[PDB]
Amino acid sequence: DIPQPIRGDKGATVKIPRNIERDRQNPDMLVPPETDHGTVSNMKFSFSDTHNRLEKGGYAREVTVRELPISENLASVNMRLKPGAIRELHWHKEAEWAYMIYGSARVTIVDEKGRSFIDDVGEGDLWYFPSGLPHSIQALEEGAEFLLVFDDGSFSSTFQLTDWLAHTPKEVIAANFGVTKEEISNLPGKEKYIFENQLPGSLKDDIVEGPNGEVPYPFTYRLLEQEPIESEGGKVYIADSTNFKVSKTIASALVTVEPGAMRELHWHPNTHEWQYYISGKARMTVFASDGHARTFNYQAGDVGYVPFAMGHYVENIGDEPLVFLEIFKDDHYADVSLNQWLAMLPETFVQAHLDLGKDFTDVLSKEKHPVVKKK
Amino acid sequence: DIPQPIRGDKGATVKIPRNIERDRQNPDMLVPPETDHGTVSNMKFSFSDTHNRLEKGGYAREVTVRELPISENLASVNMRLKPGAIRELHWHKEAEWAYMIYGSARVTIVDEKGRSFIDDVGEGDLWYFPSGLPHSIQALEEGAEFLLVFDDGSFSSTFQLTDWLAHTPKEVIAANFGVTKEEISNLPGKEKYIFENQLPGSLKDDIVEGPNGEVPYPFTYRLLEQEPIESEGGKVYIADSTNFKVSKTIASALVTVEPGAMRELHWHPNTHEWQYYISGKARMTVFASDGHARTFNYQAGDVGYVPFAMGHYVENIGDEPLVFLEIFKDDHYADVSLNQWLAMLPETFVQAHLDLGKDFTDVLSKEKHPVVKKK
Amino acid sequence: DIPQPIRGDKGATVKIPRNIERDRQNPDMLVPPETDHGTVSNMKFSFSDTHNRLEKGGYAREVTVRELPISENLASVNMRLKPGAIRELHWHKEAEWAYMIYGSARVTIVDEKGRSFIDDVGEGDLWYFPSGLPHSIQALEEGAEFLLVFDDGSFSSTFQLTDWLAHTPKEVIAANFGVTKEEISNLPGKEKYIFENQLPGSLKDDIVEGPNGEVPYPFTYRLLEQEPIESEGGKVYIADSTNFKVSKTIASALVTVEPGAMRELHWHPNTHEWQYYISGKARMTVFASDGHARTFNYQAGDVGYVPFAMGHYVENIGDEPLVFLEIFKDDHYADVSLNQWLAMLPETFVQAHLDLGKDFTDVLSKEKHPVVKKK
Amino acid sequence: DIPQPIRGDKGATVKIPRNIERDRQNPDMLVPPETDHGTVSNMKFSFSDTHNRLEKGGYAREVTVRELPISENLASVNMRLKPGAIRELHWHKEAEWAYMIYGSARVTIVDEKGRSFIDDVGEGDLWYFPSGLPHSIQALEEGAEFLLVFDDGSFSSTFQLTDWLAHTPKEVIAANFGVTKEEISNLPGKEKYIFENQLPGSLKDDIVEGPNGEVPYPFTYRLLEQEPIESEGGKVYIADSTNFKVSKTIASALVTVEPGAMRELHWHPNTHEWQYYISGKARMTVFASDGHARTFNYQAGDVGYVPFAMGHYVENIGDEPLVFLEIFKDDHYADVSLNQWLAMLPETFVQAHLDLGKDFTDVLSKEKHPVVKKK
Amino acid sequence: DIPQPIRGDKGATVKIPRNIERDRQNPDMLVPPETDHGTVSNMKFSFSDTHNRLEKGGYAREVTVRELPISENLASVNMRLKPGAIRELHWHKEAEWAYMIYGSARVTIVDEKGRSFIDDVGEGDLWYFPSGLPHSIQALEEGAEFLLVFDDGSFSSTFQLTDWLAHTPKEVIAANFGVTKEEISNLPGKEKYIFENQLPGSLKDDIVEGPNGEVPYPFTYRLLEQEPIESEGGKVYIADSTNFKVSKTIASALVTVEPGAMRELHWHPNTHEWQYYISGKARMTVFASDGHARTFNYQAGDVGYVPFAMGHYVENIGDEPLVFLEIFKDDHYADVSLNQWLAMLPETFVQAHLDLGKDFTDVLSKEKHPVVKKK
Ligand SMILES: [Cl-]
Ligand SMILES: [Cl-]
Ligand SMILES: [Cl-]
Ligand SMILES: [Cl-]
Ligand SMILES: [Cl-]
Ligand SMILES: [Mn+2]
Ligand SMILES: [Mn+2]
Ligand SMILES: [Mn+2]
Ligand SMILES: [Mn+2]
Ligand SMILES: [Mn+2]
Ligand SMILES: [Mn+2]
Ligand SMILES: [Mn+2]
Ligand SMILES: [Mn+2]
Ligand SMILES: [Mn+2]
Ligand SMILES: [Mn+2]
Repeated sequence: DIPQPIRGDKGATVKIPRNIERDRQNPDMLVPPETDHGTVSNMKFSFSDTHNRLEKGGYAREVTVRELPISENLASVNMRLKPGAIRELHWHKEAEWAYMIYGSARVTIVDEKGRSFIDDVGEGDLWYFPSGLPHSIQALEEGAEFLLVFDDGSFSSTFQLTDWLAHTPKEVIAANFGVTKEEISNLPGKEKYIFENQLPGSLKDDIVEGPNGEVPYPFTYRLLEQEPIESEGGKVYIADSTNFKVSKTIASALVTVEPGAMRELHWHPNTHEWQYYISGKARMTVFASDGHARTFNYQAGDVGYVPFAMGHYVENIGDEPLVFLEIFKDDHYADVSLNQWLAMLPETFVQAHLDLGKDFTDVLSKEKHPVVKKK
Repeated sequence: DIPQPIRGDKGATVKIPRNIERDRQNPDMLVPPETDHGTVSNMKFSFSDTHNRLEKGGYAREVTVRELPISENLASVNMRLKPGAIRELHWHKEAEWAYMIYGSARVTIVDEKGRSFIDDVGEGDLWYFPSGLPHSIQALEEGAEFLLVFDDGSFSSTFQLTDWLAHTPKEVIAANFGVTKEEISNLPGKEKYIFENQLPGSLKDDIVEGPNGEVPYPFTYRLLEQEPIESEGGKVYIADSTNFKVSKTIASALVTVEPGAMRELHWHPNTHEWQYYISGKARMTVFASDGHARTFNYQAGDVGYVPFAMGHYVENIGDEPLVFLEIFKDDHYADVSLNQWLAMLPETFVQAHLDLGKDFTDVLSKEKHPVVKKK
Repeated sequence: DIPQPIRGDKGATVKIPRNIERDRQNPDMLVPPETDHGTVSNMKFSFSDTHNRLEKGGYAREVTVRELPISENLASVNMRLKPGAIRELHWHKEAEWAYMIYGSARVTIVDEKGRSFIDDVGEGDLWYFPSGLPHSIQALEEGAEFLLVFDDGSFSSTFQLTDWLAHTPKEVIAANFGVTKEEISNLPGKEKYIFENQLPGSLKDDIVEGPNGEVPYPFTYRLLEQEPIESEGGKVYIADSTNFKVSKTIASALVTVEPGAMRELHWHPNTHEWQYYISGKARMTVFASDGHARTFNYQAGDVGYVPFAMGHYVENIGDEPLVFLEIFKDDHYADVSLNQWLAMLPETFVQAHLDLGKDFTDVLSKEKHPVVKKK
Repeated sequence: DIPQPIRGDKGATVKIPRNIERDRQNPDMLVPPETDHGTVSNMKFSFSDTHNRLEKGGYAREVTVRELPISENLASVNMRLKPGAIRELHWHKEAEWAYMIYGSARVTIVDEKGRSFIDDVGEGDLWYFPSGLPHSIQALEEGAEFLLVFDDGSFSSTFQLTDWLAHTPKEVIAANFGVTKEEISNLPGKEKYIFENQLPGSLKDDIVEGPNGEVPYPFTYRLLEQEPIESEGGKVYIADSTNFKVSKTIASALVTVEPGAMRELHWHPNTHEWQYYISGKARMTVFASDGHARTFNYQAGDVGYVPFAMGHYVENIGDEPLVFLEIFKDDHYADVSLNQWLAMLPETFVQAHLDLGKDFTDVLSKEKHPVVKKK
Repeated sequence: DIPQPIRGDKGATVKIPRNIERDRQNPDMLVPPETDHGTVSNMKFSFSDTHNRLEKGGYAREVTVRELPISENLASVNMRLKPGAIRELHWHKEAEWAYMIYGSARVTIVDEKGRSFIDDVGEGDLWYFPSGLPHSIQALEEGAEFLLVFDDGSFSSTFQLTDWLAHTPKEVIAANFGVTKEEISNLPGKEKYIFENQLPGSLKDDIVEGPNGEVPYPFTYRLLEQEPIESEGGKVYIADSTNFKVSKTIASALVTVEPGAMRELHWHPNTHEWQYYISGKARMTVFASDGHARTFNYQAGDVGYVPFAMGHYVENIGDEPLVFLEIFKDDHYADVSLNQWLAMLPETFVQAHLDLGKDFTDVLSKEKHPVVKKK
């Protein structure tokens, strides 16, 4: 049907030409809760509203501070590789965190002591590459599609192996390696970035031994192999520097919310939250203090954000599971639950605040249930 | 059908959950021209992706620098009023320009010499209110829906008459007017902002005479009553400070592009362009120098932007007329046409640049045709 | 009498209308030391020159970067609560440090693991609440008046429990707790902030047990129960992260200077100093390098500041004890004493600098005496 | 010989490896005047210390805010073209001012009304291109070497005709001009920037007539054909918006100072001065207030700067004429002469300031002599 | 001879007056590698292009962000002291690192616990003074010349002992020490900064004992007494916080490159590199990503810079050893070698990137050789 911005005796029909498909995606923005108030920055952006860079072997598109200006500290790329296709050997200033949504890939990294790590990553697995350490990605037989998160919102360029070489004098490259200019005459004249290639062999045949030893901590993590926090309406899997040891600047949670359930009312006492919606449909109200609150809708492909310590919840508003990531630029994950907070205070003190009685304080739980199901 | 980000042997199918409706709206973003290159800021945002403020009497939603960070100098509100409904008497730091898309409204303004101007505005008419001059809007019998543009991208609050009074000591208000506190006890305790009211009478019965004379220049302009620049594929109506005399800080063009036509390749030598798409479907490539270019799609409800002097065109990609506004924070409208530029140079000099011959330079026109039709 | 800005043959009588009471408070500003020189930022502001927010149950007033722009990293609130009155359950981005000047209060805090801490605080006691951890204050039978310091100078709003709830959809609150909308219909429609309430019972009856254990470190500290550094002219009590373990971002000293005594010539090698004058009258010269120095006067109710590493002293210029706080945004307190510095160098090297002899270097002490008494 | 940083009993021999050739170029920096004092920003940079971009047809090198950070508002390019060589048709945000040091060139410009201007420029002639108006340069039979000044210090890229076309979809270019894609298949795939070409014919055969009329004001100026201000030690030729009418944002003076002469003590009351040293050797002291002053040396190829209203002089310290440009981002040239200032005051008032008598005030001149010769 | 900016069929002779001596110093800037491309900030500045502050006892000159704006985090002073001459007792906000290029000096430092450290430093030795800790330098019988590096690029003033005292009221100084105003009447009226003095006695006779114990870590380091990393073409000596324990904010390497050798292709994965060229002649290309690269020349007296993670090499282009320092604002030194990186990957994966075969991958070394010699 044709939604209208009308809530009781407020609002009016739209009389100008309009985008009905977007209005249908944003029911809580066309018709917000009457409890929303005040100016709040935009906290929502879709990867579908970005330019897609197409290459022989896949694609990449990005959501940065140039698209979502509230997110100054975190930026993201949605990258797709065809079977065997390679994301060229490269490095950058930013640390990189990744979640494998579809397929599988082989990654390489070499550290500043010349120690190498090569591993395969499947659906639900993570990687984290510390700032400036060079790495590559190669999709295996299914291809691969993954979300990358960088710990600077201004992320724009990366340093590519073949770009460096194409911009270094040939006589210097030749001197660097002890070869003649003729022996390196076939070097590419420009970057590859993403390129097609044959499927690699078995992981065990790729492992490179060297004089400098094994890396002290792995750069990949099997998130979905861990035991989640399970509550009535869903599951939360947390990876931060306490369990995924190398992941110093990114803390993460994968949240699944069943139909009829919600990520409970909470905030993060440490830093801003950046969100990616893998599947399903949500709404979230962000409470910004001083009587300011604004509700946003999200679905698969959307990036969201919750500035440091703002109150929020994430409600599944669809008939399928809602699956999303909560990402923090910090060495740990932390939340304060509204329910648990109030449960741990004297009941008459809580009653004095809320103008409610024992029938309310009796429902509070001292145990944290990150995802709750509607009764 | 199901679009895919594939262009020849580049790109791949989407393997993750996705937003198919948005992908269908953005065909030149999911599959950009092969001529696009490099990092370019986002130049596109939809009013449908904003929170709608609903009141008794209408609604308002906004696109500001908090949504579209490239647009630091210009922000916009889409406001709707029901019949008789009033946008409360108010003022702000920003100058305000307006285009009436639907219906009609009565406006009031009083200047710094105490001179008043009251007028009715219909579809295709403009207003402009200089910074800090207080004004109101009241929809007539059809109601009204209009686009407001403010000459600061950070636009967020306005000063409302009843809010000022509600935050002034009652004894001061009473002293200001020579009345008792009892005589003003019924003042509202909070702002109205938008409120329902009876239809006003005839314009002529509202005109207020005073000791200070007539305003020197009218604050409204009948844009669509002017003679447009007519070219093969469409029409352009320009209002800037040379014709709409009070409009010192906003220059504007309403452009109509027939199906199969395009706003020609051009740039603006004076300042940034802010766009609103009233109806139809477009694509535009923004050329940013140094080999950077990015293509965007637009449709009804979208805001666009073209930073100062960047090369661009606007192509109708639908079967209905494309109608949009070009807005500039300047005292005049100016463009340089690629066609006219090259037509006014020696033909062999142009040939030396383009590696093309007389058969090309023969097609160039010394006359500017802002909108061209495909052959 | 009537002070005049005259120092020997410099200065002149004031010939315009003037503020004689303020001139009397600022004798070293109306008539500075002849050793002052150059442009130095303002380092002084009075709480009496701020707006006082009055509520049922007390008041609060603040000195922020909007009042004292040199203090970009630290801001402060002077808050007063009547007996039993409650500062509403709330949180904020900033860490909070506090000094109880008058009376006593009960505080609550619940951490990110759901562990609670409830304690009573009396005169001379501190609290510290880490960023984002929710807390409350309730005055006991004497009421309470305390100084709060926040580790951001831009401090302006806090997140209040009842404000969050008033801006969350009722259906979401009901879903969050497993109750009906009817059971929460009496929730307040706006924040309380400060509110009157009955005196609480004994502390031991308020302690809440829970499944998550005791907090690892207490959030309160009995500063005046510690052994001070005692020197001839006064006492210094230091609390930083080395003794008050949770106090990671605020280091503090309470200094008492007897009449005729002075906080010695020193600087802080770690960070800026923020000052609050609890009682008495002072002057301080701030030495800013490159021959710049400016003298300021302070008395009860004043905030002062000393930018990172600037040389200074604090002289009691009255007949009662001078009592003030030195606050640092750091994990430790550190000072370098001019006396001790020179005492620890070879005497002829010091003599070569100062153009003075053994009779001077003989007075230097290798032991640090933070507060010295005039002979 | 080997200069040393020694001035009387101050300074010492250099004991580390050093750059003797640069020390010889900077005698007043290795051994400054004893009257210099305090921290002053760098006001000097050489084009020889910049990367030279070499192309088929010439070269270009630049001094921007990235080289000389004091100069935030003005940047410069030294460009050289071989005979017939073309600086490709282009535009940019910045206004452009130029001085032809060597040879001659033909310029084209087309304005926003489609009016064209084509002219030849020889040694000592200027051009000025308003922001965003497209233009080209083509060297004639001698080739050409010129200094360009842009009215933004951040100047980095320009919009090139063939770059725009190479980044526009071929179907759009074809639609724009009413030609087929096949007819434009030979368009260059990348920019030309600077390219070789045959010498053009006579100027009169290039003039393009059109329907839109003559430009109202010429874009070139014959500076050295004007009557200079002639004083005892040299000559000054001024071009600003009062005589070179289009030159709205750049005011300029070409100064020649004979051996033994100096540009007198003066300042500019309007804005910052940017300098280019065409030939000879200079020193200048910049007086920055508050007892700060620093002396710099300049020679051919150097850029200098004098921030707004700072006191200065320019002394010829060589045996050939010193020739330099003074450039201002303003609509006029203005200076205050120290001599003329004091000459226009009562002599006893001047004597009271300087502690000198009639024998000094008797030498002052009420007439301004910008360049004075040593007696 | 007379160099010209000509590379094959690109470039042209210089036709304007020019700086031939600087052009001869910058052969790779007048004629860059054809592989250079795009806008890159200036990464080079000479101490010879700075004002030299001359005093009785020596000199000091500086390169700060005001000279080299890319270097926002690090600034440097070249200071020279005559025999016995003293750099006055002082402190500052910035941490200070030093390298003794010529001669020897005695340093003093007293920490925040009143512990003193006095030591002699010779050629090749370092010091590091933590922020705000007061210190002095006194040259011994050879005099001294050293490079100081400060961990803020805005470095401008320091706090001097005698300046502090000259700007403190005499009555306060007298009260601080328990002396009369008459006993301190001979204090200097202004700073000394650098001053002549008799040679000190033996180090052992200067050591000051005190009640507070020995400093836990020494403030000097004998860099050239350590075992260097020795490779075919040179030597690298590293001092960071892992070996020079107090040096928390500065990591450093002294690199020696024999004629015909080069510091290999590498980057730093942690932070920006600041360079000082002690002796010899170099070129370096900085690779900035996205196809941007620019080559710079350096010789004795030059400061260089390499922004975080940019690719680079340093080639000796002279007939003597090239000796330079690499400085980082970090707690450790780290590099990634291009050679070692590729050696630690599967050979066919490397071949797939570079379009080269086994004859290339066979030359790669798993061991890092920071300095390589040409074959
Ligand atoms: Cl990437
Ligand atoms: Cl409005
Ligand atoms: Cl508060
Ligand atoms: Cl150019
Ligand atoms: Cl120094
Ligand atoms: Mn990466
Ligand atoms: Mn969350
Ligand atoms: Mn308005
Ligand atoms: Mn346009
Ligand atoms: Mn608080
Ligand atoms: Mn202090
Ligand atoms: Mn140009
Ligand atoms: Mn001048
Ligand atoms: Mn120092
Ligand atoms: Mn390096």
